[PDB]
Amino acid sequence: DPPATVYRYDSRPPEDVFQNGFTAWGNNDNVLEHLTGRSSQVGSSNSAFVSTSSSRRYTEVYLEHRMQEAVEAERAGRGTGHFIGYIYEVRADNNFYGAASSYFEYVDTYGDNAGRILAGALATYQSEYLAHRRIPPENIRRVTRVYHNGITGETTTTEYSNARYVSQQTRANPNPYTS
Ligand SMILES: CN(C)CC(=O)Nc1ccc2[nH]c(=O)c3ccccc3c2c1
Repeated sequence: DPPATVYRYDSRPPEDVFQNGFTAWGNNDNVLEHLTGRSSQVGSSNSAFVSTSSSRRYTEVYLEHRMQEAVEAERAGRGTGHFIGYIYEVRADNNFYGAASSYFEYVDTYGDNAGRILAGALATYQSEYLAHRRIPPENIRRVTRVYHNGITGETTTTEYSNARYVSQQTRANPNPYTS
């Protein structure tokens, strides 16, 4: 039963995301390259997928890693220590494809003699959903803004809804992504 709702941590604020949605980095729709990172590398940032998770908690884990990175950067003199991260709640539709399922389909076709995802990561990927090319702003319901002052340790959480959100009865695609 594919999720009707997924979540995405992003550093981009709602003035950007609620107007533009999320857009992928390039036109490379190779699922294995997205999941392993080949299509996310500097000099190689061309994936056609926008990642989301059906687990809000997992997006909070992502946010909290980035928060700690900002705290550590300030301690080292490479940042202000003022971190802002955002968790977006997104309506999934047939343009959203399960990562684990898409991986298994990729392997069934091309094998794994070379590119192989470890079991621990693949288990996380059961909750990862890949939106092809973009997530329109009409799919984005609301945002949670998390501010953290690295120097004082103080945090706030604030909520805003997206006026452009369009309600529809959709859920993620039940099938793997195929190129
Ligand atoms: C590290 N950058 C080159 C790429 C990047 O920032 N990716 C990115 C950026 C934001 C992301 N946000 C998520 O919620 C998420 C959830 C599951 C898997 C990945 C993500 C996610 C990934």
